[PDB]
Amino acid sequence: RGALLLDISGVIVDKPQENSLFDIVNTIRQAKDDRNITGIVMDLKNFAGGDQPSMQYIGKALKEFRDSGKPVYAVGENYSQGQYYLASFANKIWLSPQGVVDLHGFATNGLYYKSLLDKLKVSTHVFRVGTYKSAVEPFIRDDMSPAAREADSRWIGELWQNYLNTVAANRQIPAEQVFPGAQGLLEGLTKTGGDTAKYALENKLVDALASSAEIEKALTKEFGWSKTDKNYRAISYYDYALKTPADTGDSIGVVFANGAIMDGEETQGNVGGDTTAAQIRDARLDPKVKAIVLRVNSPGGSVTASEVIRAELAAARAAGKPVVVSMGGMAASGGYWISTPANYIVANPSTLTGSIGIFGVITTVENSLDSIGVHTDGVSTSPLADVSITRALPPEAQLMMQLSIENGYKRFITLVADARHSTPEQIDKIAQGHVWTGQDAKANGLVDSLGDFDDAVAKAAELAKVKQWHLEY
Amino acid sequence: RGALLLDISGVIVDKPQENSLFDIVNTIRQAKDDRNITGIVMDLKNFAGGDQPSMQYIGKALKEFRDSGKPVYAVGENYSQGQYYLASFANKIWLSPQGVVDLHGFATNGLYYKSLLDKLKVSTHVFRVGTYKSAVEPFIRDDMSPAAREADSRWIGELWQNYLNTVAANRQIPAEQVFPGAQGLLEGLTKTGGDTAKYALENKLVDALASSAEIEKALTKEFGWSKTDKNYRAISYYDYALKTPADTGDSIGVVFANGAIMDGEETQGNVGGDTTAAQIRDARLDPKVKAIVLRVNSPGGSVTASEVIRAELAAARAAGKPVVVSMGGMAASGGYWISTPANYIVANPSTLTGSIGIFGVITTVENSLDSIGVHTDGVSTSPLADVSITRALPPEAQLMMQLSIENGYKRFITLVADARHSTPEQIDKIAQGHVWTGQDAKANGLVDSLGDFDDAVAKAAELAKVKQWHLEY
Amino acid sequence: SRGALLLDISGVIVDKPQENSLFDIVNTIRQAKDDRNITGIVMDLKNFAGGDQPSMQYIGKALKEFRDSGKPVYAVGENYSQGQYYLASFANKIWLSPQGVVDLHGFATNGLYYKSLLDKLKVSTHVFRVGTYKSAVEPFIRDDMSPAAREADSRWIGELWQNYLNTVAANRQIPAEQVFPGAQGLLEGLTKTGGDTAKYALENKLVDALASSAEIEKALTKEFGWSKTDKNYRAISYYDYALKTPADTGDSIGVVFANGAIMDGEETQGNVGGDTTAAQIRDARLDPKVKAIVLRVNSPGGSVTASEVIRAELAAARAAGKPVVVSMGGMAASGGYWISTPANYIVANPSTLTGSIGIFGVITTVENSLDSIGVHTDGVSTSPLADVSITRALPPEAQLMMQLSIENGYKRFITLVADARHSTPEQIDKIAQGHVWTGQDAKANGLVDSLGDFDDAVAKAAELAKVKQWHLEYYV
Amino acid sequence: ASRGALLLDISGVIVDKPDSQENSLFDIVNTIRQAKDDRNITGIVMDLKNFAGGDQPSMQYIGKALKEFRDSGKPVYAVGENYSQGQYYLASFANKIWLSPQGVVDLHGFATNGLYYKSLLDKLKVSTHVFRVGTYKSAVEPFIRDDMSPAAREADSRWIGELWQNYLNTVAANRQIPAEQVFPGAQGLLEGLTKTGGDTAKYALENKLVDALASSAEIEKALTKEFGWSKTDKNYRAISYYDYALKTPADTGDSIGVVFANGAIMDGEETQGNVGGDTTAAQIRDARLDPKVKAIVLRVNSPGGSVTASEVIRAELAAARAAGKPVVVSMGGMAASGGYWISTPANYIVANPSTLTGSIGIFGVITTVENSLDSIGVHTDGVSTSPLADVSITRALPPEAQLMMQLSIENGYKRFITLVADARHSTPEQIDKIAQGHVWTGQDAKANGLVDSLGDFDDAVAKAAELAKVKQWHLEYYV
Repeated sequence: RGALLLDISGVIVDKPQENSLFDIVNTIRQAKDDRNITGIVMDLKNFAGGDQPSMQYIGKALKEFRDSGKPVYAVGENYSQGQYYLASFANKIWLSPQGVVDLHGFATNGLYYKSLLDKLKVSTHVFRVGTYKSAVEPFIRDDMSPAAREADSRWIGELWQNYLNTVAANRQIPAEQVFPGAQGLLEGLTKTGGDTAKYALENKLVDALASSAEIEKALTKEFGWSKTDKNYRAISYYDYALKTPADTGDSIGVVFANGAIMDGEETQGNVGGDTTAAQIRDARLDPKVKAIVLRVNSPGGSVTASEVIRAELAAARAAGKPVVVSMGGMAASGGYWISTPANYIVANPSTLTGSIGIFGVITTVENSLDSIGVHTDGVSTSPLADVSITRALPPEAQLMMQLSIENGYKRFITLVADARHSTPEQIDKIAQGHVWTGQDAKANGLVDSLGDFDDAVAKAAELAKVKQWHLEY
Repeated sequence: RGALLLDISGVIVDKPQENSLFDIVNTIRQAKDDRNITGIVMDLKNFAGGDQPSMQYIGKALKEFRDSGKPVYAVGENYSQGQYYLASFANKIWLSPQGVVDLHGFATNGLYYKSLLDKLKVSTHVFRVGTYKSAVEPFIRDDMSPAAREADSRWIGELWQNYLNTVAANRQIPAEQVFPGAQGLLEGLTKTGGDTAKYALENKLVDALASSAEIEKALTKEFGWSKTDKNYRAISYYDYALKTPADTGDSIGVVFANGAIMDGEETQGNVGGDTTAAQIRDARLDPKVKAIVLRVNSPGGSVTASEVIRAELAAARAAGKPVVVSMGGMAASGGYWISTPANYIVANPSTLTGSIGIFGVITTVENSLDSIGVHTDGVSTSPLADVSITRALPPEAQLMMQLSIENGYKRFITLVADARHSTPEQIDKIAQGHVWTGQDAKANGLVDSLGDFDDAVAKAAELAKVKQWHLEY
Repeated sequence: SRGALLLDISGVIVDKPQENSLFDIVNTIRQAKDDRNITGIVMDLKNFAGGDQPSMQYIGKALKEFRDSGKPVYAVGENYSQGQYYLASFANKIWLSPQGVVDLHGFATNGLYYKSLLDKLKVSTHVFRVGTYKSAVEPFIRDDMSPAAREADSRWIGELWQNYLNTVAANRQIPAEQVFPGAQGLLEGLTKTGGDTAKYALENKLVDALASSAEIEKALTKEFGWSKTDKNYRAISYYDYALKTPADTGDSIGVVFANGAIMDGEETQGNVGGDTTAAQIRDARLDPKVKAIVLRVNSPGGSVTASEVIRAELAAARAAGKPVVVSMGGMAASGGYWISTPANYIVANPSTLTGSIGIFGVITTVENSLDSIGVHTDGVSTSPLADVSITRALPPEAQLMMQLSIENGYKRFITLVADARHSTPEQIDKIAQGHVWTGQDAKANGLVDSLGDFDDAVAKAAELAKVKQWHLEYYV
Repeated sequence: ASRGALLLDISGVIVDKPDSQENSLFDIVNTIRQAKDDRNITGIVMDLKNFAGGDQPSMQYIGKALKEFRDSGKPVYAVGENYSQGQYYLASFANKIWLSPQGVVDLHGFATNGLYYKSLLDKLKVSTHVFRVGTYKSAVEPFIRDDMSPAAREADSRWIGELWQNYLNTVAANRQIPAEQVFPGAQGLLEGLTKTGGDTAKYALENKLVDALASSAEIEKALTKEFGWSKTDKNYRAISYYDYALKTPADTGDSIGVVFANGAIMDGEETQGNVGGDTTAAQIRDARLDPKVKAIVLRVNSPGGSVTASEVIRAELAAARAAGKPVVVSMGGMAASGGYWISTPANYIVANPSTLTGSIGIFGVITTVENSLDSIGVHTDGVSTSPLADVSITRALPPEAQLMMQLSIENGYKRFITLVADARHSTPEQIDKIAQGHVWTGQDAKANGLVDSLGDFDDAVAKAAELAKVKQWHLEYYV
């Protein structure tokens, strides 16, 4: 008596343009066992993307829906790379007959400013431990270090490979048939008069080529026709009431770490150090919550906010509440730090994690100002009080910042050593600010298992018991 | 009883300071057969203009009203070139004794930036098919191309000519007496000591000089005087109750393509593919709607958005509903595209149409940033992925856009040749970007007849049957 | 009830609307004059930003009429700006702080001149003008003022300053050169006191007594007595003091304000709208009740077309048999004189700034500024007259049309003034050429009928008709 | 149970008067005093993580309440991950300070930092005019030097040296360790941290800056042992300062009026977060005329401002004194220049040893841009009845007008040192030897007669009551 129409608009996120990963996944799953829904339509024309892990996860639920025997259809005029990824999960893909399958690969590109700085006479002070902690490089050079390019080439090549393999599996062709490279996609388009849909069909990226309204045909064939709507029977994700789970009364707390780790209360699309700790603390203190899932998708951020979060989490574990980390997309640097006290860590193969390293920057403009004839002066009871963007950074402060940074790396490899049943010398080998795919992190001991949020929740329940429901924060 | 006061303020647009072309026409027409209305008075002081075809279509309703032997008067301190066109349609034109009828001709003005972009070190990539697709020119030249100036002179000459011929006819004086050229007008104004008013009266642009108050007297003699309003007997267009036509059970549905063609939905004062497609779809499916008139005033836009709109309109035709295009100011590039599936296209001779061609522009600033000491680095899994505003556009990427354009052309000239009972080689001979007046377009087979909305509507009712009303979208 | 009227004017004085009604202050003072419960005036000008000299003199007239009835008028302040003191000087008695200043320093005009900047930016500047004294144009075309412009500006400014000094000298009853002795004298006089400005003021009679804000509070309570309720000497502020609503006769004189620069549309900002004002003029034209019109002008000018629009209605009212009297206050120059043309009678303050019979237009273009950064314009036209844009060179054809337009406007202007003033275009020319005139010169050369103020306009307006009036102010 | 800790989870800055984030110095001190005698408050916990500082005199005043609190046998605990310098000052008054196992107590000293731009103005062709009396009236140097003068350096060194030394001696006393172990200078700190491998918490704990190292969860276990557990609130039994009903005092009908001069002194009515001559004057005025008001305390925290606003206020205060109501000034933070001027008329001036005051001196600055304009080809012209009227930013400042300002500065300087000399039983010639714009700590002020005694608000209120009579309450003119 309907299709579920996944006309997703905007983007996939962990916690709200913005769509909840879990709501999609849960909605699909509900639809699977819903007698009123007979199949799924993907309309991805206002879908800007998501991270690879999260889109894999929707890939999974889509596949479960397929296996119960209700069909899943993919229909657009064109497909963006991000869009095609999600659409490769359908039984049948329709693309328009002049439309495109836009596959190009991944690129990582960042701006560097040493020259501008020097030109502007800025004084730049870098404090760091990590050969591969490369977010610092924009201040100190014109380009990437060989080190940085090794680390990046590795994870880029890997995520892209995963893309290709996941799409290959899904379309039952070999990977370089999905994307043979620029030289081949170009030859292949040449044997096709530059027909992009025609290449897309002879190489099996796509199933049939069809107008919007002769698609409207095949769709009313399948799911029927409504006259109340004058369009094939169906209902949008945005409309379909995702039913509210039964209260067991005995739950698993789900805490989010979405975005960058800042110091205050939560503002923006950022992790507020103090907010998260409060949520974790609420979990620990509530006798109904029996285990915690820290769901992490964070580039990293403030060290001290990281430690505030970690220490609440440790507390929960020490109070005999098990802690399991679901990394989705990124759990890096401070994102790993916060993950460190977990009983178990699980990552997607395409998750970016690691980047166990540390850094601070300090810029001052004393020469900048000098050159246009501005100057500072004052009286200080200590050089340590003369630390402001308009004053040279004093040596005394330089030396203890270095020292503080060093201590920080130590604290970091030490937490990881203790948490991962390892030694500091061993952690140092897989640290140095090096970023790792989920897969690399599993190989080197940083993460316990490859999987997704389902695996995280299952393991949480395992470490206690029974018949659970989820308290989201 | 009273006068109709056409105190138009703002602009004339197809569909909403803004005033509905159609509401004006039909109000005049209603007032023609209203015993209560005894003449029209046009006061165009706050009116900033409309395009030539629209104001001509207002002219038409004025002539009809006039022909019922009710009088039409234009009063004012001065007339701008736009204001004067419209008033020239009146039986009698009052000009203030030191006022001016400001005829100066038509021009076209654009900025060109090749040298600026070169100085700023901007890399500019132009992808095109069409010698006469000139809007791309500001990025790659300092003046206009030979080509451009021929296409642009053709239509501009024609339109101005159409202006003069309309005004001459309306004033019963030769076109060269309405506008003698810069030199003649100097001569004529010299003979007058710079009394532009006396020039207007002696060359018959105008029928009487008089102040606001003397004008009052003569309009109150003509329409009587309202003890109650303390002014001559008259109602304002804005307060005049335009009857809402009766509901027969047979409709011609009017859909408006007004503005630039965008991918989203109805935005700003643009056209949204999806909204317009949906309107067309509503009409196509509603059994009351017997034919469709796509009203078009569009410079063009997004190819894909054009296609979403074409398909629907072609769907409607296939389903038995006659489709008629009313071109009303502009219908060019995407404006033509969306018109293509029509059974019948009618244009004003003054419409601007055609411009069958295609272009994309990319600018990258890699050298721009380089000279200020700012640089970019990354890793990519394919040169195809490495495409953004701060990086050099990879050859591989260039080749792919070239093709995508060389091939949207093919798409374009194929549509036109199918809809106009012609061939690809033939259409090329008159496409290649070149914009055409409605009259050149009729002459080369792009447009079926020269007329206006009336004529459009007429053809629609004829290609079905009977006793219509209009449904608007 | 029983106490001072407290003139704690905060802000500017203006014809219309921080903003205060000229007419409201005067009429209020006037009512305080015959109000038995008001026994005096106290002026507290500390938050007073100023008014045009004619206005403050008008206010002064009303303060004198008040003094003359036997009620005292006192001025109090820590200091007096030049503006404040002018009004303060009309008091019986002026109290100043023991360390305060009377800040008298003269009048000055000052403007920016850009010729070189425009040259350096490669801007093209096109000035069309008839009037050797029409100086608004000079910024675009000199790096300084012209000798001519300087003569006109010197005459009027030297004159208004003289008038300031004579009013105040008379108000204080000491010679003008004692009111302000020039800078050398001021410096010398002030050195003698060791730089005490308050003692300079007391000794040179600009001020009557020295006092702190509390001893002043003592002196005023000893005069108006004390209000156990308001915890102050008995008074009521201008802002709280209730203005009796004039009764209506049934025979009004309409009052219309042309206050500000003259623009084309509806009234906006604090500016005149051609159409708005004319509508009001037309409105009184057709109210049977309204028997004459005073046009109250305070305007540097504006759009020529909008001036005409106001002038034509004004003329129409007159042809309708209503007399029209212009009342100039501060300025009524250029457009603002033009709108005065059709009156049976024009009255100015001696310090009014009027005249400026002249005309101009200015066109800047940037084709060379843009050529230098590598921008250009190009296109097609059915006639050079259609290529007139900020970004394009001004075409010779348009250039000629403009020169003819401005000459034609000048002849328009000097011709309306000829017919209105009983003179000839060649006579008017001799006293036009864009020259600004004090009300005083406007009087000697014919542009104005008499020297006076709003009272005189209104009285004349009633004189050309009948008996007993009241005002309809078209503060619409 | 229903007994708990007071939580001084202060957020923002401490100010004399909150100005519609800002907490009232007086509400804080008064709540702690109430809490002291409240059987329902069993201790205090300072959580000072979102506390942004307050001036030294004001924060000491809070310390004194804190101490009275402690001296009645209730504990006072300070907790946090870190301590900024301003936070540690207050933290230090606690019986016991917790810090996170890797946190920092961030001590670094006091510094003054200003911009000097004589070279910019010369580049930009600007014309600077400086009119002054006072060698140490230094706020004028940025326009004319590219660095501070030796005079300015001597003066600012004397006072910043002094206030820091006070920071140290207070915090030292509070902790019971020598002053040079609260902060052994930068070398000392570097040496300490080298020993410690860069561990800021070990350094703090070993040198006794702090008592325990703990995470928040641990600190909580501790505070709930000490105050009990609210099963109700799910936390250690406590109430936040922001929720504690500060009782309003029983009304007498014999009152001491409190007037706040808080901020820079401007000529209008009260604007911004500034003092307006007229509003303060008027509040002084009500107090003069209320028979209920028996004395006035002027609470001053001001670097100064407008000469003529200052005088307006001074005059009203004089009036109050002379009408028979004593005037006592409590300076807290600054009361300098105009801040001193307005204080002059008082019976008694009390100041914190760390108050900044003095700065008897005077200055005006005129900058003109006629040559800046001239060089982008912009110019000014006009006509004038006298060069005195020819004074704006785009014109050269005429010699005549210069002579007049120079004369005006010289005069207002005499007015100043005379005001002071009459007020403080001295002479102009004597006051000159300690004016010349020289700013002075409350302590140096005492030494030279500008101030009657070192102390705080309590000491001003007391002195005011003592200048008339009896039992009393305060009217605070606020809003």
